Amino acid sequence: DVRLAKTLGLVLAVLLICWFPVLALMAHSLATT
Repeated sequence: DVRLAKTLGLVLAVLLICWFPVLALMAHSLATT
């Protein structure tokens, strides 16, 4: 990270799959089921 190597790393690893707009899409664009 710029702080350490985990807080943003987690945010990055999480945002990469949780960011903000792709979730509403993910629930339909990715279409789990």
